[PDB]
Amino acid sequence: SVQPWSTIVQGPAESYVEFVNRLQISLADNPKEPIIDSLSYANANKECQQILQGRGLVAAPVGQKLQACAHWA
Repeated sequence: SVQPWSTIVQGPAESYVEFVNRLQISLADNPKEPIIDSLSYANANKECQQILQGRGLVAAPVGQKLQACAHWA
């Protein structure tokens, strides 16, 4: 019905790094870059999506997204 990584959603209290890590595990187990770069925005929680929208990093590589959300607690 759904691809396995599609259900990897950042928890309300889960850090952005840990969410990205979970997503990287799901993908490694089941081209990774275009999928991590899209889902690391779409599957992120309201709070972290709001950071990426405001800084204009929606389309940025995951590394830059990680750097931007590193201080979200």
